[PDB]
Amino acid sequence: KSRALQADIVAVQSQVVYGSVGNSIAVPAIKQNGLNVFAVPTVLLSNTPHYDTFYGGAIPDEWFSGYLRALQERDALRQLRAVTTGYMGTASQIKILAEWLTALRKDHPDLLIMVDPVIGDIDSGIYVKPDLPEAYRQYLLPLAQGITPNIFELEILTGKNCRDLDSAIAAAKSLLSDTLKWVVVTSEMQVVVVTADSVNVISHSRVKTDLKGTGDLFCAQLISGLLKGKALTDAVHRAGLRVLEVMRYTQQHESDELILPPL
Amino acid sequence: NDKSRALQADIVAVQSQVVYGSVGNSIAVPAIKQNGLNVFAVPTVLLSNTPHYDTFYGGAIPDEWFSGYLRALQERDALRQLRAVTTGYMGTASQIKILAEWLTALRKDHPDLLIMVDPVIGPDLPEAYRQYLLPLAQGITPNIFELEILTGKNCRDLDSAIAAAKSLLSDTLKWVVVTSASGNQEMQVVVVTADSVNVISHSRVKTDLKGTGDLFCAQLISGLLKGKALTDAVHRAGLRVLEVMRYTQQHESDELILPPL
Ligand SMILES: Cc1ncc(CO)c(C=O)c1O
Ligand SMILES: Cc1ncc(CO)c(C=O)c1O
Repeated sequence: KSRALQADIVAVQSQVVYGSVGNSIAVPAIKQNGLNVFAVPTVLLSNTPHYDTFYGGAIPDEWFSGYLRALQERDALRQLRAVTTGYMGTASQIKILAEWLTALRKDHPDLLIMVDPVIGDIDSGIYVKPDLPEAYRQYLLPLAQGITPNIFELEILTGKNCRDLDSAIAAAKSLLSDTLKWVVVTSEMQVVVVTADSVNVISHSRVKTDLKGTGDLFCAQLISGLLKGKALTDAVHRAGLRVLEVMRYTQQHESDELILPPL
Repeated sequence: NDKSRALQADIVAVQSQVVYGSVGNSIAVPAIKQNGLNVFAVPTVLLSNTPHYDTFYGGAIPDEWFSGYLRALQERDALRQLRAVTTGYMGTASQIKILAEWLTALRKDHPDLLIMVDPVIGPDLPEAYRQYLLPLAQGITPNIFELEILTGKNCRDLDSAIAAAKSLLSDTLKWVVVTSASGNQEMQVVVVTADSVNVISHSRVKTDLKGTGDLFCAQLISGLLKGKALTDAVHRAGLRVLEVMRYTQQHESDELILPPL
């Protein structure tokens, strides 16, 4: 009874008509690892707000709710192996998103969910809808099987520890459970992998640049190796090396926007 | 002029975009991309899938968004390499006015800009094109139903339809590619440039697969920015559409599926 398109992933996040970020850099990343995917956009702008202008807004909680729901009526989740979340637009979309996911596993009990808590940074955090960090903790976390937060996106989520690598691992540890299997804490110059029992600390050297999307690149390359048979740490180390690569090529290319080189 | 450290592209395709599916940019951008051509696609509507299904969600982009989007590309300075711009299924009519305006602007720094326009019609849509868009296109691809309403003329033969195309050429509008499916169905196409008339035909399969045109166009343009002579290009892109459909036929897909280049 299957003749409708099918896909591995159902990545839900930001989409730009200009710039490398959100599904506008992740989908191409995915496709390269030989994988099908569906991009359900949360917001739909012109460019990145951090630019100088930027137009467009967020997809309404009635359209965006239809999209996901559509992928189920169309029956294209026959080969679904994962769902990933990125830049959100409203804590209501996040609630919506959850309800959808929650119904999912009852058919895809082996579903992989991967959330990226897009909320803060060093300059200043919560540079997003203030309501998002609550929606994250109350709704979209009790499902994640492995999240990729950073030192500050982790402080907000746990209401816990700070700048001590240990304090961090602790806080991460306090997050694991039956559903959450792992956690990739960042601050990418130092990346700690905290498994349900074990700890790995990968570390490379990052260059200076205001390019946005690496997070989306990284995460993308991460679900790729994981949905391809790579071990956790092994997988991470690759999605991370890849992003350092990607960044060189655009610096070499002299372009304030990411550029997906070959495979 | 100093180098532009921003993203660039040859086309600025403008039409629909479906989360699930193969219509509009959702199939254009890929088709384009295959011929090794960069492109900025500007949405017009954002629907779950195409309306011709049991169910579909979404609507049409806010004028303001739809505008800022356009204005954007420029404030970002990512058009130095542009050469074309192609319309597609439009949500409103105001959009066209705006899309026009913008074009009007662009057309001042890019005198060699080829504007292709598909009269995706089948309420107010007629006029907006007549008044705002039509007067700008350097080429268009309406079918019989589309050429009839866009000229207000009727035409059930070569001469008739032809004269119509002729009755739309000018100092800006250069050619007029018309198409029809006679029925199963045939491809029946006619290339009505001002100084000549070509008519290419093909035998096509029987399907409910949409997007063939968006693709065809998507391809047509590509082959055109590659210095391929019109008529020649028109054929190829026609051929392309069939090839891809066969490919999809085999895989038995209810949506289109791009093979290799
Ligand atoms: C459009 C868009 N996409 C993705 C991100 C996060 O990388 C941001 C962060 O501000 C954004 O604005
Ligand atoms: C949304 C949408 N976009 C484009 C087309 C024509 O390719 C159709 C044809 O029905 C459509 O419904």
